[PDB]
Amino acid sequence: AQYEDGKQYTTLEKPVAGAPQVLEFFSFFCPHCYQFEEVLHISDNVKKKLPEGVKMTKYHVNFMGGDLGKDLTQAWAVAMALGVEDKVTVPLFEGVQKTQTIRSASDIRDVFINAGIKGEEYDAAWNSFVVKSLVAQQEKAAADVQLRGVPAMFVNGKYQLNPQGMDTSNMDVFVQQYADTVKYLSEK
Repeated sequence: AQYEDGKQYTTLEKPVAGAPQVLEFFSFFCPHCYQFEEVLHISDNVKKKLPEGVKMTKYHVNFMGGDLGKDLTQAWAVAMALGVEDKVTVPLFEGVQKTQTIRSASDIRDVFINAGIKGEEYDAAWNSFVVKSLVAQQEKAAADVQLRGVPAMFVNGKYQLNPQGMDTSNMDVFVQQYADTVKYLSEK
């Protein structure tokens, strides 16, 4: 066929019941994740092609960057809770990987402050049980698929994207193949 199991996607031997429809994992420490988000705009291009009534979920992971890595998972939980992902994703990626100015939880906090989130509001959220349950959700979803690398995308807890079997000579063409494949998997 044109979309072959084992080629552009793989099927989970241990399918995850009740998983989000489209689930992407990343780390702000992850170089290909920087590419995926900042240069290729994968998340965006997938969303624009998804069927109606199919929502997108994106979670941060702990297994890169040690202590600061975990802080970033909690920060991402704050971002989700306050709904400011689109305001902090770029400065967090650039702070970790471009300027290398994020070295502590306080430096992460600075990014939110600069993005216009009030200090008191950030701190309230950081310290909240709503954010603790969001952190748990992120950890659980990664554990459910025994996740060991990023970037990664799963569809309906049954299918995992396999971009390594795709031509990357043209960035635009790669992105749309990636997006078209998620849409195909979504309709399966």
